[PDB]
Amino acid sequence: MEQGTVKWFNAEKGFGFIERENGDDVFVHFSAIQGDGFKSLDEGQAVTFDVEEGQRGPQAANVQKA
Repeated sequence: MEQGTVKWFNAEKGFGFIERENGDDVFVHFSAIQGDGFKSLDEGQAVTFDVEEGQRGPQAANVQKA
């Protein structure tokens, strides 16, 4: 059950940070978020994501709306 809260969204970058339970900001990508309607993450909103491996950080892929 991979739940996370949107910390802050780098709209001008096309990326964002979603907290893991230990505060570990997971790095989400524009092509990882389901940009249905709008391509942004509501800061403070809780969602789910399919976290993948990443050499330079946890890859927040396949973002599912809670």
